[PDB]
Amino acid sequence: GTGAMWLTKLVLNPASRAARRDLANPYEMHRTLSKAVSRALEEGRERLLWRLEPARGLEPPVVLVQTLTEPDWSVLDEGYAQVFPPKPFHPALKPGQRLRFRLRANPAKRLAATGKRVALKTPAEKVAWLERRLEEGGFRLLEGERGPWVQILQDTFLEVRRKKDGEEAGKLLQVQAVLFEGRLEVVDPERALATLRRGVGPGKALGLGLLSVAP
RNA sequence: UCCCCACGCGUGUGGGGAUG
Repeated sequence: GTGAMWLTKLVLNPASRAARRDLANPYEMHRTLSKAVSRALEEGRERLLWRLEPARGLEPPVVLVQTLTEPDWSVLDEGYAQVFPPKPFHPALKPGQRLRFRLRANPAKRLAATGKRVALKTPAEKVAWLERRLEEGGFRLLEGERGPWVQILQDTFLEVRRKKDGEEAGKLLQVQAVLFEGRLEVVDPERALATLRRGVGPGKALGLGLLSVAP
């Protein structure tokens, strides 16, 4: 019960306009990153996930990219990013294992009244959403004295211009992006692996949903 | 929360959102 996927670390170059474009617009980032696994996506063998990492200093922006298939970063423009070699990742997941995690996700609900997806409003609801999704996904958010072992380090409403070739009007993608960090435990290694590989919650094409775990 | 899909228990649930 090991599992496999590929992780790539990209260190983006603020001097590059293409990098700045993608850092500011998760949908454009989606378009850039997709090229690295273009044929796998078309063959229906791929689920690309990524996260723009929180910066804690003046360091350059770091983007973590997970793919099910081996990525080809030769597609990146010269100067766009420094690319660390994609590396096969075999997550160690066994029942009861405690792990630190980071997840930028879209805690949302589809309103009965409007049929539309909207953001859950309060921190309590965002945390409950995470607890629910983690448990359904074979993990479990740790609960220590002082509450759930999670912190919400960022909570922002994204309004992102979206445009595909052949489309006359460019739509506006609007999604709430919540950055969670904390501690969880593995419950069911197989379901937990599927959750790492498939991602958690909406907006996966927009740099949300990548559950990253580590001892 | 702008669009699309799946659905028989949820604040409706889940999935999708390149070919510049």
